[PDB]
Amino acid sequence: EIVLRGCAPTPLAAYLKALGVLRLVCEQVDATAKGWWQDECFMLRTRLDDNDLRRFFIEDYRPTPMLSPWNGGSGFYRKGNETAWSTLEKIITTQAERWRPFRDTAEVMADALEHLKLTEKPAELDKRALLARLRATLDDEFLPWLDAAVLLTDDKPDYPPLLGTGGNDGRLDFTSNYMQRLLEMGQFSPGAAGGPNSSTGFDSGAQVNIWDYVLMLEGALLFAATATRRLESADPSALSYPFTVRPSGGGSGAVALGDERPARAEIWMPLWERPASLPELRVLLGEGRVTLNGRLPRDGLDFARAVAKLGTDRGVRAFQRYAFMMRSGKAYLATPLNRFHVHRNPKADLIDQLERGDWLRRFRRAARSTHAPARLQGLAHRLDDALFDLVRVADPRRVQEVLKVLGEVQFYLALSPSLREQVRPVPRLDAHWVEAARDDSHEFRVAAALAGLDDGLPMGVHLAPIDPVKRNVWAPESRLAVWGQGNLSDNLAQVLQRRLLTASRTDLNDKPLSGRCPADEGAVAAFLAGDADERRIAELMAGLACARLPARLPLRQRGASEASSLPMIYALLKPLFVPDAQLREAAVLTPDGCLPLPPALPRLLRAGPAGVGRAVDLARRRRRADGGRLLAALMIPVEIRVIKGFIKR
Repeated sequence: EIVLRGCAPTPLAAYLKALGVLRLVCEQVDATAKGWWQDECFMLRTRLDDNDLRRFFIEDYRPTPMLSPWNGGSGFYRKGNETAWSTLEKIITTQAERWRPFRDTAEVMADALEHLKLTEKPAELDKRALLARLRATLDDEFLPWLDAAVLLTDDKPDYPPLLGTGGNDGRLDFTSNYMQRLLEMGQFSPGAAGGPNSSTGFDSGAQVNIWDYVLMLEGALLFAATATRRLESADPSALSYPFTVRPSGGGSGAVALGDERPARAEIWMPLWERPASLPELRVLLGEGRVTLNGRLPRDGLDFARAVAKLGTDRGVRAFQRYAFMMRSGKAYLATPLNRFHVHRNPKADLIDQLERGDWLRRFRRAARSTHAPARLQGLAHRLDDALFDLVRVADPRRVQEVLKVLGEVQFYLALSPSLREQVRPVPRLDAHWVEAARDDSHEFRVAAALAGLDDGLPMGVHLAPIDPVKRNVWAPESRLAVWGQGNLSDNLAQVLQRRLLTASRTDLNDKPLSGRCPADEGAVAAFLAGDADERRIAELMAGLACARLPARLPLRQRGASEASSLPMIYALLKPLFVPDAQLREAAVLTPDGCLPLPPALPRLLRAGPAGVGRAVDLARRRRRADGGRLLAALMIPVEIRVIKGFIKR
């Protein structure tokens, strides 16, 4: 038994790579070999060893002739570029035994395309005709790629999501890249080329592990021809692979609603407990029958509920959920998702407001109405998914998802008078939706700066019973919970004192006060000027401290507060507080070696205008070597350029 530790169940590329390895090993001589998940890895049972497997792939492995005239992938297309032609010519000018299938397939597809007699490209009806001809002229080893990439249908074509627009993205195809990688030996992987989700420091010329890509495309072929329509209702309607439903952003976290709304599809990949041979996997991945029962599982939540019911059969231990998300652009990425569960939740109480006047029920009751096309039913399904996700995970982006689906529903209903008649006027909801919903004002930036501390300890350990190890759970004990109520300055002062005490007891000389969702000089000025809303800042900070912090929300900022109303005393005192690392980076004359804030300074600041004068005298004396709001402002995290600006002044 071989452990393919280069493969973990994620990303989707790795799962497909495992399937491709198993498929190739089985098909080519080792038919009854078996392949199952274990140890965060794929397991293979075969009479190949590691060395036999490597020799197989290096010296004998015939790749599947992935060539697609149904898109720009046969090697013969009007719109294209030179490298692809050079590649295809080199492959056609082969006579190697390993390349024979590619030559035959390319010749056949060229002949079919010529038989189309095109100007530049064929149309949808012509696409179906071309697919039929290719099916009638290809051979056994090619047809799995045809079945995976494209469909033959009664009324209109539709493109399976796993391979984009039919093995194609935009106006170009995966087959040319596949060929180029082979000779060296779009939508492919977020682990290599994902949207901004992790710490920075990477660059490449659109590079990918070539074996990963090849084996991924090889494994994608196990998704078979039984991707039929849901014979439901009475007009042309849903087509999909097995295990396919649209995605919901429960547990997504490092994802934005601008990508959820256009999400192409969601696919649930089974994981299983014992070695499984290829034909059983073909049955499993061909049927994947989660499509039934008149209120169809259009989206992921119904799939999850079926899993909970064991409606998705046992033997499959788990499903790895993947969402094809549009990364605010022209491309879709197969984003993996981590797992959360239905349980008690304070933000879930928000949903009760939607139950006022029974609105939600009425809306749901209206959704089936077929005079509203499948769109209304799909929106109702999406709303149910978003609400269940809100119950599962208390996160501002889930609240935003619910609000966005509600807005889309409202727009759709506004376009339909008959539907407008069927639901009574909406009940009043409470302001807590908004406060949990998106915020990004000066209040929000100050709150996120205060909440987004990253010296190990999150701000939660002060505002709530929290510990850094479990940031969205009933966590272990980090005992700094000294927060309070009402106006924000006193509670921030208490947090500063407790952080200084914790630093002294840990003996952290550099105060743990660095934050990485910072405010700005304008936000700090608005706070200091006496005009910003303190209470909303406090509530937003408490909310933001609740969970594992996401990559970042869509930031949409606002202008600074300044009209001859921004003091210098803040600049005089700030260098005494800033994390020493940062300060040392900062020009300030003050020492570099780290420091627990000069002993008496916070108390003097809290002692009022006379106390502020004493604090200024003390700061002057140390640098040679009104209060409360000023202290709270001094706590706010901001970046080094502001400190440089201060020093210049």
